[PDB]
Formats: sequence, structure tokens, C-alpha cells
Amino acid sequence: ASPFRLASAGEISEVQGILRTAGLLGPEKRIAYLGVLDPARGAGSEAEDRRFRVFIHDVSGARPQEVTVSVTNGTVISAVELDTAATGELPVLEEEFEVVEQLLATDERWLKALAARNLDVSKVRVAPLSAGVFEYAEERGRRILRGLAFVQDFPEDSAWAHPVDGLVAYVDVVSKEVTRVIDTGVFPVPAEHGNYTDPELTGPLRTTQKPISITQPEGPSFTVTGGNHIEWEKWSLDVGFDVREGVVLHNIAFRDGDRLRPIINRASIAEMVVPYGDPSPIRSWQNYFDTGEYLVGQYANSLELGCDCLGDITYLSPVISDAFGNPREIRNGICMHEEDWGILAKHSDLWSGINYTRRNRRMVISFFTTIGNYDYGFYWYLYLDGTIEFEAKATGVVFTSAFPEGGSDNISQLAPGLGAPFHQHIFSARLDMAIDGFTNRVEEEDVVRQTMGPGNERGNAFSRKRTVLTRESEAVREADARTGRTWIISNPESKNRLNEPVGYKLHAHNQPTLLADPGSSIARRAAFATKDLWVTRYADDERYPTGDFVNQHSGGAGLPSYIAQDRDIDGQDIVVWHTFGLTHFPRVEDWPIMPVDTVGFKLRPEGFFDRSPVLDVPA
Amino acid sequence: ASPFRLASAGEISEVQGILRTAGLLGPEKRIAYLGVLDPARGAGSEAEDRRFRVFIHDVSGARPQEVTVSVTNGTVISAVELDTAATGELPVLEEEFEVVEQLLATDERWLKALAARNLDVSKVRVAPLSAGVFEYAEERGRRILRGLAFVQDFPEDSAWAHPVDGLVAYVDVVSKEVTRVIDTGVFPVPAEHGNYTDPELTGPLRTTQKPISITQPEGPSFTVTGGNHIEWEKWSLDVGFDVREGVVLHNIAFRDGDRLRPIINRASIAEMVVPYGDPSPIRSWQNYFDTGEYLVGQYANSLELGCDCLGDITYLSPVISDAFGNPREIRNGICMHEEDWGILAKHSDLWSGINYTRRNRRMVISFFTTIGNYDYGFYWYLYLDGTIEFEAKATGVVFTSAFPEGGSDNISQLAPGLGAPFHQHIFSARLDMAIDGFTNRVEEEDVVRQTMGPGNERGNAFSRKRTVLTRESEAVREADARTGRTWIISNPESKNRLNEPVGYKLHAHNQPTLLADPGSSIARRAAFATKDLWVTRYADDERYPTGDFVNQHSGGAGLPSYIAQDRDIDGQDIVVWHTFGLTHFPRVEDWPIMPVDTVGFKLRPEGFFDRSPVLDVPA
Ligand SMILES: [Cu+2]
Ligand SMILES: [Cu+2]
Ligand code: NA
Ligand code: NA
Repeated sequence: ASPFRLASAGEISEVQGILRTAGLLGPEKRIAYLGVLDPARGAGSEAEDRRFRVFIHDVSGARPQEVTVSVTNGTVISAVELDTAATGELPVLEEEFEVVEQLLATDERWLKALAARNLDVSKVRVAPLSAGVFEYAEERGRRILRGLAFVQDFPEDSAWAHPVDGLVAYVDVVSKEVTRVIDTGVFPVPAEHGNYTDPELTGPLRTTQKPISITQPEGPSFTVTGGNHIEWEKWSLDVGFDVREGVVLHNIAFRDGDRLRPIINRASIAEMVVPYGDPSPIRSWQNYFDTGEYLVGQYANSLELGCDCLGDITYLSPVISDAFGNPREIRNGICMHEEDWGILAKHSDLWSGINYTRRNRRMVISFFTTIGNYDYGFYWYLYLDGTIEFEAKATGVVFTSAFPEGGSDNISQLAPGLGAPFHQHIFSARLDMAIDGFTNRVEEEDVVRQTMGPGNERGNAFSRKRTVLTRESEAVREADARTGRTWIISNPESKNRLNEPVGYKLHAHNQPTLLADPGSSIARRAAFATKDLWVTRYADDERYPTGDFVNQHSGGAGLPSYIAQDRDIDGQDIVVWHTFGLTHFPRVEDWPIMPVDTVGFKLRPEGFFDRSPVLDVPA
Repeated sequence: ASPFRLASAGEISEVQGILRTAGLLGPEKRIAYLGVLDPARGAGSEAEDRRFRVFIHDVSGARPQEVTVSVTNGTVISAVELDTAATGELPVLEEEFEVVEQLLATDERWLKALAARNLDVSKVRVAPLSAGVFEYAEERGRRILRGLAFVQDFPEDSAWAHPVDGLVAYVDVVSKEVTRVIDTGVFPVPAEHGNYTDPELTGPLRTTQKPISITQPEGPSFTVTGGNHIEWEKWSLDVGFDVREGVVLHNIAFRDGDRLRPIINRASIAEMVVPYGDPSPIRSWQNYFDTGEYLVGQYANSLELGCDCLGDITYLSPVISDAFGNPREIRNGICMHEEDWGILAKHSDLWSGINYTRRNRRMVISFFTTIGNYDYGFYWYLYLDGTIEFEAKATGVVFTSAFPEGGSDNISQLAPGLGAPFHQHIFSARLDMAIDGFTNRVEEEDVVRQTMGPGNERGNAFSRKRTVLTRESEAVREADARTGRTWIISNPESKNRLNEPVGYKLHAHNQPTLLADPGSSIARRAAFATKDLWVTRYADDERYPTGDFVNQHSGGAGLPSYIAQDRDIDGQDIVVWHTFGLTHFPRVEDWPIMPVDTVGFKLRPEGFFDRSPVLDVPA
């Protein structure tokens, strides 16, 4: 049955075959993206129709294609050729990661730059970095990667410790040409190593940590059926996985008495971008759309018991497509477990004599991905009391540069001569809402201060106000932490027992949004990142805040284009897009490998239930 | 020696003896507050002088006294008679809690009000509520409590379900007189029970929760010596307890290689206020200073193992004085344990082939208190990476009223006829800083956006600015979440290996501050709560942001009086006072007992260390 089940190896093999039998997957075609499409609204009435969507690159310079395949019926639904100058280049291929270095190695300008700095070409690593769109007309319609160099002194050395500043290369990865080499002058290559497993650097390892054992002698309190259907403590959902988005949650619902009450139809991180704030021309083009350009799902780590996920862990091993359409398992790529979460509720009553304490817990669904130097953990949490939460954990090794003599307004010093350019990591959560079903609306809620006077003679009164967002033109909102601003998603046709519409309230962290000048390329390409909250009317083709093809795409698609339709969102099937991020001025403590920092958001029931939903939790 | 050790029963009995001997503690005297004072600045080769401070009330009507005793030397250092109309009343005595109901039960006016509502006086509980300072001139110099009524249908009933609105009384608890009874008219007394252990309301309890077992087979990784000295994962500190503030942390330091580096000299929650936002005369005077008026420490719960604190727990059982100067232990009043805290750092490197994962942990020091309907947990956390965090957990039963027919801008509906007035819970954390010692300064750090143009041609640059707070007059600061504002405490005389002053950065949650009109009584009495950050020059008598005597005390003391001294704070012994709070518009999910909500802050190292301090953590 399960229409939201994870893709199996078989379905992927069959997409490869169907694409073969049908003539679209030659020996020169490469899959840049493959994933199952979600069912249509109201599709549960008719029979299962598993469709997969595919982006196909061509190594022989031919135009790429977007293809939809039906694996259920063994047919092709559509296949269109893409003008990439128009609608964007395909996502970077894993096989292109090595190509920037290989091409530069025999390029005379590059070799000249390395010789001036007395660097052995055999020891120079080149990061394959997304190009974006700037002043270079030659790049339009061409598939470009840019290259920044880092020295690896030996095979096990951390090359990030040795950035080669003042040097950047542009490369065409289809034609296999080097379009430009820019050498603005030599900077000293930082000499200290950053090898965080070298005893010389770590000193003697601590012997003071005694073990902590977390076990469940009767197993976990959640069940997994149909491969990926979870039931836990009144919650019901399906855990999806997509090579672009990573972990995606479907059909988040809560069993309240004898009713399964939908809350969120689909929850995902639909984009994440890392814009850099260093005006040096060596790095001023740097903006990594890890989700849209690189595909974070594909680089999900195989997590290890005791190390990555602690306790009684149930794993999912999602299957994805390699470049040729063969299925590939990411073994132990998703962790699922429950954990204790301190006190849930507590009261000791003088008058009744009753003392009462209950413990909280949360269900955790997580994965961890690695993109070059960065490593990100994505964690979804469901709590006993109906709260839903997302948390990103950022770690890895910070992206480095030289530290200028005389300092910098845009770069931090990490070690002698070693800099870390300022940057942000900004996420977009796409929450296809379904609060008690699909007829939903959003209100912006602010605290309202009141003036001392008639009706408030002691000057103690305070209140709040709610403003319905009625149309998409009114639905691009900013934070206001000072007035306690939140957004409530409600169902105006579903009332609780006090005759008030059922709702969930989104609580943001109110961290800074995109800092770049509004006239910049990145402000246009990551327009979603300039505002905290967006609400659109649901449409099946409006999946990402940056559009389907982000790589080397100017503005023209994504949220600003969707919002322009100015559709009714007052009691309709709607989607909330929440921007949230970390603004990182790297500190010495982040080097040579960074301690986790976090950002996230949560939603809490707001008159969704008729009383506390956790009165039936036992002592 | 340990001069920061917890007060012992013997010391408290000895204080009693000294006071008795001195003629200060005859049969009409009551101890309203008793606490050990911290050692003086300096004090090392100087031997121990354990001094206690005592507030002594007199039940016959005589003026109270403030007394300092040297228990070491058997002497009275100072004893001063207090004019309470000027300097404030002493904190509420536990013995006064019952007095409000007792006196009202035989008052003709109160009895008439109850008879008008067909309520049996035997069933009417009266909350003993702090009075504040309003328009009632006869209250000046008198110890007053105000009384709000709640019906208890039977001994084990939750009275909070049955508020008696439209009625309030004021009582002189020393003369035992009812000064006023105000009845503005009958409201229906809400009829539904709120008995969260009654099977009729909870329904069948869940049988779905499988055990989670947290154990440490080798015991915990921290040690406790001298009764209250903790050593854990390079951290060192002393855990104090005061009847007013509760848990107080002293001498927080970190052992970095061979050197014990101070960070925070003293950390405490020095005040917490709960202002109500309902303009009804029945409650418009309601502002509970749980710390300054009630003394949160004295109501600290005994914490049951496996229920309140889970895992391998080490308890402290602090000793306090009763009303007569006899010692009273709070058994298992403070929990101490370490817990797993997920991933600390992780990187899988493409060039080096090294995959690296480490786990985080935190040390937790906590207590839980109960003040009438409210229950608060105070949690301090120390992390492997140098981060220090505080979290408050708010739970209990919400303070109720009638819900007006036709609704309310200042009260939420919870059940039929039952309301919950809007309010805030606002904390002041007093952090007597000692970043690498006492010579410290504070900078306000904002993100700085840059305009596209010369030097920033692509409009990607962003920066930050730091502004030193040089004198107290410029050290009253507000949040700016939009600009990512934080505050850095540094030592201008202690540099890290990159020649930068060592520091810690305070990260606030940027929740709304005090909402009351600035002309209100509460804005003057809780002036600290109007601004997010204050910095003072350390002084031994500047302990609380509201002064020593808050009960029925107007403005004139506390932080605004301290700041007026305009002292140098630029490389001096300074104290940071951070305001942070929850603004609570109660939801139906909060009833009949509220799920925990949280608020807090953290400080993270900011070039304090010369590189990551957790490179020596093992796999
Ligand atoms: Cu970063
Ligand atoms: Cu509250
Ligand atoms: Na929706
Ligand atoms: Na200080």
C-alpha cells in the first residue's frame, strides 16, 4: 500500500531501465538528480502511481533534460530539453569535484602561480566551488566551477590549514577548459597544521570521562511499519528521504482520542545557503547553496552506533541513484530514537496536598551530511506535549583564507597568518501546513503595550494583536523580537471546545537574515533569505524557495516569482517558508575543527487541543 | 578550609546563640532571612571569617532589624533598626501564608461577599499575595498581604479551577486586622474541576512508554570535595545555596593546561518578577517577586530519584534557618549530574580520508521551587567546550480568574467560565564577572551591514562593530535581535596567542522585556526588567537589582540607584545583570497543569582559548 514509502533499489533500477528501454539513458548521460514525486492531492482514492523525477546531464555538451518517469506502469510521462542560460544549470556532480584540480594541474597560468609561491602541484588541493552569476558574460549557458587552492603536506594532512590566498581559477567542466586564472599577488600560506588527531596538537587524551549508558531494556516505544511509517506517543508520520532535501517528514499527525488529526503535510529543509562576507575578489563571489547546488542528501554520512547516535537506535538506510542510475544504499543514513527530555509538568500543591511530577520525552529523526569542509546535522523532534522542533547542528572545519597584515573588517584570525572569512548559514524550512486538514490561514501575532490612563489606571495592562495574512502580496514578513512576534497557523473551520479556531504557533529564534546589500547577486538569488517568513498558496511545482535549478541561475524563479501570483491564502491550502540562520564570525575556538553550534525553530499547539494533551502520561 | 562551603546546621544554631546572647532574638522575634555572606575581596592568608546576614522581624509590632554576625568570632558586627516605610518591609514569612484566610474567615464583609455567591467559608482558600505599593496611604509602614479567593470542593481538589472573581481583601498580618474588602460584583465561579490525577479527566493512562535507563557503571565523571566543590572536565566551581536566590555558583574556572583560569566569580538569579497584565482592580496590583518577596530558596523541593532527576545523581541537602533560628535541612534539594549532549564535533574529510566524531556532555546543577500555584526549575549547565548556560523551566498551575462574558483583551479562556490573565515571568541573572581575573570590560557587538560600492563592488561584505561600555551611565543596554547584538566580557590585560583580549560572549534570547507603562508602580519597582543588560562596578552591598527589601517598597533602591554612581567599568571589577523573561498568554494546553516552558541565556568563549579546548576529548 504505502504511497509515501521510501524508494527501493528496485524502483531505481527500473527507472534506469525504463529510461533505457525508452532511449534517454545512453552511455554518455549522467543523472544529476533523481527522486520520487509525492502523490497528488486526493490521490489516495485512485491506485498507486509512483512517479520519479530526473535531471540528466550530458558529458558530450548536449542540452540537459528534465524527465518524469512512471515506475508503476513502466512508462515515461515527459522529457523536456533545458535551456540552462534560461532556467539554470543542473546541480554539481560528485564526479566534477576532482575535475577542477585535474584541469588546473596542467594549466600554465596556474602552474606559474604555484611556482611563484614554491608550492608542489602534487600537494595542491582545489575545492570545487559553485560559481554563481556575476560579470562574466562568457559563463552564461556554460557549466562553470571556481577553484580555491589549499596545500596538503601529506596524505593525512588537513589542507584547510594551508589556504593559498590571492589566487582563484574559473573552469568549464564540460569543455574541460580553464577560462580564467586570477593572481592578485602572493600571501604567505599559513604554516601551522590543523591535524586534530595529531597527539602533538591534542596533547594527552583525557582519561576523566566515565561512561554513560543509555538503554531501553524493552526496546523503543515507537513502531516502524511499511519501512518508514512511525507511530510514537500519539504521533504518526512517514519519514521520506530525497537526495536534494535529505530527510523529509510526511503526514505529521496526532491521535487525539479517536481522531487522527493532521498538523503538517510535508516538512523539509528546502534550501540552505552559505554567503561569504569578504569583499576580496578571491572570495567575493562565494555563496554555497548546499541543498540546491550540491544536494545534501547524497552526501549523508553512514552513522555509527555509540559515536553518532547514542541509545537504542533504529536506522533507515535510504537508497539513491549514482550517476548512471544504479541504486546505492546509504547504510545507516537516518537515525530514529526516543530520548528523555527532563520534566514535563510539575506541581506541589499546598492546599490539596498532591505532589505531581511527570517526565518528558522526544522522538528524534536525524541525519548528518558533509559538503567539503562543512558538516551539518539535521534533527527533527516531536515532543509529548505536541511541540514540533527542528534543529541544525553546524560543525566541520571552517573555510579559511590568509589573515591580512594589519587586520580585516571581514575576516577573523584563527592561527598565525590564518584567517576565516565572515559568513552566514541560512536555512529555509518548507512547511506544507495541514492544521486539522488543509483549510488553513496564518496570522502575525505581536504583543501590544498599553498606555496608562482610563481603563488602565495602574498602567499594568498588556495585550496582543493578530493580523491575518489574506493574500500572498501581504505574506512576506519580518521578525520583531522586541514585540514577541510569532505566526499562528490555524484552521478557521475547526474549532476547539471553547469555540476558538485550532492553531499552532511558530516560534522563531529571530537571528539575523541575509546581510548582503539588496542589490547584490546573492540577494536576488537567495531572496528567500532576506525575510523571516513567507506564506504561499500550495502548488505542486513550487518545491524550493530558490527554484528547481539554482546553479548559475540569475533571479527569475523561487519565492519572489511564486508570491507574485498574489493568491488567496485566507482559509486555503498553504505553505509556510521560514528562513533561519547562523551568522558566523569565526572564533579561535572554532579551529582546527569546530564545536557544534545550533539554530532552529519550533511550533507549539495553540488552542489545538481542548486541554493539556499529556494528562494521560503515567508517573 | 573552604570559605565557600555550604552553611552547616551547627553554624545556623551558632548564629541563633549569638543573636540570643546579644539580646536580638527574644520570643517575639522571627528570622525572615538568614544567609552566609561571601568572603571579602582579597582574603587568602587572612584566616576564615564566616559572616551571616539576618533580617529579624518582631511579631509585637516593634521595628525589624538587619544584623550581621561573625559566627567564627561569636560577635555581632552590626545591628540596625529598620524604618520599613522608607527602606521596605522584610520578606513574607511562611507563617503569614495561613493568616490571610484565617482573618478573613471571621470578617463580616468577607462573609457577606461569600454568602452573596453561595460559597461555604470552610471551602474558600485565600492566596496570600504580596501587596506592592499603590494608592492606599494607610499601608505605608504596615506589613500587608492581599487575598484572592479560590473554592476547594473537597480536600484533594485543585482550588485554582474555581477562582472567585470580583472580590479582593487586604490584611495587616501583624495587627491581625482586615483593612479593606472590595467586592465589585459576582462572577460565576467556574465549575469544572482541574484534578489532573482524577481518572475521569486523564482517561486511561498510557501503557505505551517503554523504559529509558540512564546509568553510569563506573560512577560520575565529576568529584565533590569539601561538601560543595565540583571538579568536572576541566571545570572547577563551588555550589552555594541561599534562601533568597537559591543555587548560587561561585568561582567558576577552567583548567587550561597548567593554569586555573577564572571565568565567573559569582552567578545567581538575583531577582524574578511575575507582573500581571489584567487591568481589573481585582488583580491590577499583582506583581510577584518570587525571589525578593517570597525567597525562592526556602521553598525548594525535595527532589525524588528517577522522578525529578534521572541518571546517576549526586544530591546536596542545603540547610536553612526556620523562623526561630533553628536549622532545617532541605533533603535532596540540589541535583548534580552529567549528561550526554549529542555531537560535539564532527568532520569527514575528502582529501585526508580521516573521519572524526566526538560526543558532547554537560554538567547540570539544578533545583526546583514551588511558590503557590507556580513551580520553577533553575538549571545551570557547563559544557565541554567552555559554554556556560542557564535555563529556567516554568510549570505549575496557571493563576486563574473568571473569563468575562464577551471576552477579554487581557485574559485567555481555559475552560468554561475560566480565565487566565496575561503575565510575564522575568528573571535577572547577576554575573559577577572574572574573565581571567577581575580586570574586565564589556563591549556591545552588533552586526554591520555594508553598502555595495567602492571596496564592496559585489555588495556581499558584512562586518561587525564593538562599542566599549566605559562608565555605568552608558551601560544600560537593550536587545537588538535584528542586528545580532551580543555583549562580550573581556580582560583587556590578558591576551590569547593571537594578541587579542580573551573574552566570553553573552547570547540572549531577545524576549520582550517589561511591558508595563513606564509610569506604573511595577516599572519603578522592577526597573531592572525594563532593559536587557546592565553593567555595574562591583560593590559588596549591591546584591539584588531591586535592593535588599522589595516587599511593599517603592522605587529608590536597586540598579537605577547603583548606576547613578557612574563608576569606571573599563578594565575594572564588574558585574553584568541580564534581564530575560517569558511573556505568557495562557493557552488551553496549559490547563489544568502546564507543560514546561523555558527561557535562559548562555555565554560562549570568544578568543578565551588559543584553539578549541576539546581536542583532547577521546573517541
Ligand atoms: Cu560557519
Ligand atoms: Cu506564566
Ligand atoms: Na498546506
Ligand atoms: Na567582577
